[PDB]
Amino acid sequence: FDLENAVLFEVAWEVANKVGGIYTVLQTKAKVTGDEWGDNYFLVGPYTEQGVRTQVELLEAPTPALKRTLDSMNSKGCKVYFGRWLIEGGPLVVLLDVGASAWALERWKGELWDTCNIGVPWYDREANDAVLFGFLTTWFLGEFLAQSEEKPHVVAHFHEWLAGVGLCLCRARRLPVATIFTTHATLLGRYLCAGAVDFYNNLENFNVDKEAGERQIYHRYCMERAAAHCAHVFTTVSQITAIEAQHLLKRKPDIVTPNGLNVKKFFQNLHAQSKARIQEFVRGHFYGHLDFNLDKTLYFFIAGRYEFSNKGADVFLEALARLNYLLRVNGSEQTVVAFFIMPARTNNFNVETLKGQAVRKQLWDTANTVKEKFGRKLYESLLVGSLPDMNKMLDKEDFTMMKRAIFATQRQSFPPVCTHNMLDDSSDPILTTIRRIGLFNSSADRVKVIFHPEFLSSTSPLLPVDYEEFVRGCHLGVFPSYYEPWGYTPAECTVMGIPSISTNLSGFGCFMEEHIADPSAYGIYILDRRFRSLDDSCSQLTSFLYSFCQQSRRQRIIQRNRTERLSDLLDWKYLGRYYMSARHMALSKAFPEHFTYEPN
Amino acid sequence: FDLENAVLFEVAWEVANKVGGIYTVLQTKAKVTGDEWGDNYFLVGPYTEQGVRTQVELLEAPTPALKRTLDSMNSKGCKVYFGRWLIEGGPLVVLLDVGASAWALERWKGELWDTCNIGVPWYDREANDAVLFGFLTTWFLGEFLAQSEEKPHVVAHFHEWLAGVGLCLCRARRLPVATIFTTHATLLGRYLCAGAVDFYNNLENFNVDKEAGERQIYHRYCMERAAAHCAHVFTTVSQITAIEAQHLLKRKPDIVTPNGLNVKKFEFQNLHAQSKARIQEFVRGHFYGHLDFNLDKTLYFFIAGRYEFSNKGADVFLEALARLNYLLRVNGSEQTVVAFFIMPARTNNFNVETLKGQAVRKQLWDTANTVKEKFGRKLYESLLVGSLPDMNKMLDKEDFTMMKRAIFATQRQSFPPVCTHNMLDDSSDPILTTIRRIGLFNSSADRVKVIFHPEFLSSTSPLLPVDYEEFVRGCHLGVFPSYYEPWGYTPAECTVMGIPSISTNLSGFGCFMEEHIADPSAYGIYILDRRFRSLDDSCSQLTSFLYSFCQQSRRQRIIQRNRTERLSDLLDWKYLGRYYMSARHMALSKAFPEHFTYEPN
Repeated sequence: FDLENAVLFEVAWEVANKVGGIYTVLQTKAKVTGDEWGDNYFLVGPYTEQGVRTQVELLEAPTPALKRTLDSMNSKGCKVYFGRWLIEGGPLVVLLDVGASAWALERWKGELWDTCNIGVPWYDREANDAVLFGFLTTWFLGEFLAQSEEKPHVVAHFHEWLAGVGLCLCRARRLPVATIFTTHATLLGRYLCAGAVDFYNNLENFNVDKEAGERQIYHRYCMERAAAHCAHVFTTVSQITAIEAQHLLKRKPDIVTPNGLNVKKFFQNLHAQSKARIQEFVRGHFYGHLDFNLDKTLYFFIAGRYEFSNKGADVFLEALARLNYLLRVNGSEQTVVAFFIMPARTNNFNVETLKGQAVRKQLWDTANTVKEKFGRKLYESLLVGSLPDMNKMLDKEDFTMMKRAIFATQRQSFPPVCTHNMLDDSSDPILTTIRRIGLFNSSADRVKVIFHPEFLSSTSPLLPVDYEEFVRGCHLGVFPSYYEPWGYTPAECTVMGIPSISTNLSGFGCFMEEHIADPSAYGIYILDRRFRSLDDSCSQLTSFLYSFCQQSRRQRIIQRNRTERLSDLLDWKYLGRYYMSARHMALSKAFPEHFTYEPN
Repeated sequence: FDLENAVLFEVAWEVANKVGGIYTVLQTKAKVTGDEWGDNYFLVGPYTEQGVRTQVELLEAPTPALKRTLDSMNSKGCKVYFGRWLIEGGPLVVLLDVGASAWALERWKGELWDTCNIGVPWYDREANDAVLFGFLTTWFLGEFLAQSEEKPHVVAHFHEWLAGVGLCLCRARRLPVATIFTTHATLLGRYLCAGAVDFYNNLENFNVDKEAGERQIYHRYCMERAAAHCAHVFTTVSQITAIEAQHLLKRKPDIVTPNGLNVKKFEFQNLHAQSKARIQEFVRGHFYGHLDFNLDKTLYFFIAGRYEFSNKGADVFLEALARLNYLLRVNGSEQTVVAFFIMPARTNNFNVETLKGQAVRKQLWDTANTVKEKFGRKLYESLLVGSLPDMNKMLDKEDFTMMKRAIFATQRQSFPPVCTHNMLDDSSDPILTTIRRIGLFNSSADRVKVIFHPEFLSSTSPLLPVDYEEFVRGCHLGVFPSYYEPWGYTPAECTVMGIPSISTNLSGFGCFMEEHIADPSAYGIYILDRRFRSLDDSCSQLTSFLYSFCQQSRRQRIIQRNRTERLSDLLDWKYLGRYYMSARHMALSKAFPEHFTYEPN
């Protein structure tokens, strides 16, 4: 438990190069781990030109023992650059370069085969990069111990299959370092889901070796599984990921370690301002098809990468069609606008969408011109001491201005379902379903779907809000997800006031079920897809969506306020306490004599 | 439960004129009663020139029968007006003038003596005005019934003592209109509380006639009691008022009809924070140089309403604050309590010290912004070149001097004043005397700081230009340890806003909450049992409540606030509309039951 001399190396591929969500995990965790482990915190990561230029300030190797190791490695010709990552908490980052390719071509790869009976194929560059990185990381910590008299036992925390090669070698060279091995995702899991018909139910009845071999990911799988077996403490991001590991990597996670977000701030009501901005987009997009009260309108959104099956857009869409039917048959004044935002390939803003925003501008401009003129005439009339003469306030010019405006706000075509024009409209799974389900945003429809393919940005003319502000504006965030190991997008939404309908297959969903008895009051509805069929799950989502819709204004307010209590559940302080347990268990397993403080 | 031909006539002195809280009730009752009685909803009230122009749009009679009535009334030397009140629900209002007192002396007054054996002194304006109003209302409704086809059901709702002369006459003239009389407060009760040592416990003991006579208020009392006896159905605002009515008027209320408010007051959690910031700015200004207190940990407690030391139990609050100060001192707390007594008094303009303190806060803020802006520009320029900010040299000599003047202006000097406005009588002010005695003098050591603002907070005022509603939203807690409050308009507003509010068994709102909520504390409305406890024990009870609130966790307090926002529905007219509808139905049943009879709810 105590770490008198222990030094933690959070070896990771995403130390100074943003490649995936793991980078956010490391960056956010850096602050809290920083406090606990002081200057013993040393993230090891691949050196990137971009990384050093914008993220890393190079530093003069302040531990003298470390300085010697850095120099020795540089003298041997391998390139290592010590520096301070400029992210919050100022973590010391030992960025080794993956440009030491000569050794890898024979020497590094050769050692691996004799040591672990494994190999990296010639074709795969990423694995080859990882073997280089792994050998260098093992060398660094081994050299660190050797060139530091009164050797401090270290706790290496390899965070992925890419860093996994190192863990195999550390144990194999029998170096006296405690080893954790978080799997932030299951390697085989991503390929098996979608690739196979029923991944999660057949999890138990999956031959890992067979699947990996078939997909030519066998080498990668072997490396990840070998790391699993090697690690003194094996941890996973979520309970769902744990189930994947148990039936694939064949090692039960010792601790269940959830990823977190630095909650921080995330005087002004973001919800109101953001809803206004969203409302203005809606007004513009509908271009005089505004037959529906926007006071009663609800906005639902699904974000994240454009994976139709994995991020479960299908469940949201099929469910929206069913919600449309329910709202129509019951004649509900409430209208749902479902703003799928999903980074996709688009040529430009669609003609209608751009024109729609322009007409909203024209109507607003006409309003301002007439309003100012009314302002002057009213002020003049009030000064005289007479109440305004209605029907005399507006001049003939003002009628021509407004008549042009009313002429502008006329359309016969139903308002567009996709704000950016698609490179391939037929191909888009979201758009194909929007057609099939029967959502063309007709006047009659109570559910209108607005698919915004571009990642939302402040610069864009339509919906000027940044992703943060758009999330804050929306009433509900529907994120049903088949494979999500940890729901980064759902987690962000929950940390923001927004109630979010996540799933039992999502890491965030599993986390919420475990930590909240009564989810629905607290906003985090958990659609179950692990014990259900696809259609029954859709019906379950429809029920959830309908329940949210059929809520009083007051009830919704309560729900949001409840969700703001659940920020603490997903704060790094508490989730780092989960990681601290992993480290303490690792320290105890590796050196029982040195440290034996592992109660529960 | 169908009123086929019934016509509702809510007669009150505050129908268009804002004399008192009754006016808010009617203005707010009008919308809901509007729906139940449709266009048969008529408000009978005094004509006020200023009132009529701002609030009322003059109209023509909807009914030919009504037109006849209006014309007849206009003919015989009376200047009745008819119009649509522009308040929610757009009710038709018959605003009769009490300036048309052509024959009131020795003819109307004369008649009243023969009918009700009651007389009104020449000196009293309010009673004299009420006889004019009462006689005119009785005439109007009697004439209406006679000139129109006879409606067996017309329901006249008298909503105060001075409208009660009409009820006395109506029943006496044997007119068939059903009469409901509602006492929003007991006249004798107000005088007896404070005026007597122990009004509440000796309720039964008091010979009402003797006490009323002694206070030269006997005529007013007789009118109130007469109206109560006269009404077929008698209503009272609260259960506590009912207990008073039972002993003082010697009549049990048939039904108890609680007053209600609108739900239109309001994530929407910005307001507690925005308002707290505005409040926090004032505190910084006022306490300049003694700002060792943590200003995030500080809690603001407030007592508002009219100025009544005994009635609003400001003494209990002050004594309890002194005990809280002792508790906070003895057990070290980062939290500091700032108590705002926003009770109106006659005072001069803002005290020199208070105004100067606010000015110094303004200067410091202005200096900070200017230096901040200059840092902003120099940092932005330095970053653009591609160089480190060089913080040491970023601030110029010119700003260093401006800041030096600023730090000099914020000199600690004397302890910050207790009262924002210098009082006309500081020496004798019931609050200030107590503050001095209790020992709260805003000393550096004290954990409890009392700021008494003797003017109703308003936008126009230079210092804290915050509207009462916004100030209320900003404060953490509202303490209203009322002794006599018949209905707590002030505590009610606070709860609808979501501010947790101390109320008492003696306050009508307090009694109402106890009856309707199984645990007061859990929902954030604390009840002090002042009826069944001694004064000192009650103070100790308040100290316990205040201390508990202080020792609440930040998260716990947030929960408490959110819980209060649920209690708004208890005070909403939607729910409270039931109670009056019951009263009206009961009126129809009590007399002439044959046409309409309804069994009790």
